Amino acid sequence: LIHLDPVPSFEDRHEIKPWLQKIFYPQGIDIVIERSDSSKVTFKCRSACPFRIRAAYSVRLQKWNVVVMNNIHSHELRFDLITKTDDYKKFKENLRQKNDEKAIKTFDELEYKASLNLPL
Amino acid sequence: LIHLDPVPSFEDRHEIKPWLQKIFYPQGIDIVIERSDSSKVTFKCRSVACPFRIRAAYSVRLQKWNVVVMNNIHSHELRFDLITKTDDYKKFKENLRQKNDEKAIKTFDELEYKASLNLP
DNA sequence: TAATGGGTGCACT
DNA sequence: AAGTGCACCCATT
Ligand SMILES: [Zn+2]
Ligand SMILES: [Zn+2]
Ligand SMILES: [Zn+2]
Repeated sequence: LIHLDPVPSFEDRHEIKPWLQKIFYPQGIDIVIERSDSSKVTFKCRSACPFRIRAAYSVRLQKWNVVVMNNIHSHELRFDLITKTDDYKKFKENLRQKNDEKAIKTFDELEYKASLNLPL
Repeated sequence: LIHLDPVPSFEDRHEIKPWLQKIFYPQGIDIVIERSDSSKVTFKCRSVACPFRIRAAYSVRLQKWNVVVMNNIHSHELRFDLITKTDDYKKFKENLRQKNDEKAIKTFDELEYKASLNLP
């Protein structure tokens, strides 16, 4: 159980996924929304994996809490196959639109390394 | 396996549910969409597991929709009175008024009237 | 958005 | 009767 800290001051819950993607895409993890509402978003691996990420707003702390549950995946983590999905390409395009040069560089290198079949 | 006839000339998957509601609501059957795509819609009983299934499929060859009822057996009682208290029925009823479906409105008015009087 | 658990309709894929 | 991503819900404390 991992309590992420610190967490950005999200203005919209829809800022959460892209932020988690930057973190987990490099790990070869491809997160999707299992459930969401105004005050929570729960993530799992894209399709029987027990890996979970629970984001929920805390009134007491006036912030979003993000907790990582159960790191043990029931599958292989392969970043190479991830770069082919549509969610990844949109994530990548989003990075550019937000002019996140640092992240953009990180993923260009990751993609290049992957194209060389180097361990990830 | 029961084929329904006659079937109106639907021009969109989304026109099918409202038609099916007019037919099955009076039978104490509350249909929901299990799944849909541009050429197929699968319906079942709202979850309140029941095997009952309705499948509407578009024949490209015949350029018409065919509707079939499967597993006509239910795992639950069929109560119209309970149905009338749901949000989807109320929305269904308002849709009839929107469409100026005078005859349908009359029909369901009587069904509700009899329902309120505990009349079977 | 009390905190925290889960249900399920349904269109996308 | 495609499987599942996602969000509109509800339940219990
Ligand atoms: Zn939003
Ligand atoms: Zn996983
Ligand atoms: Zn049923």
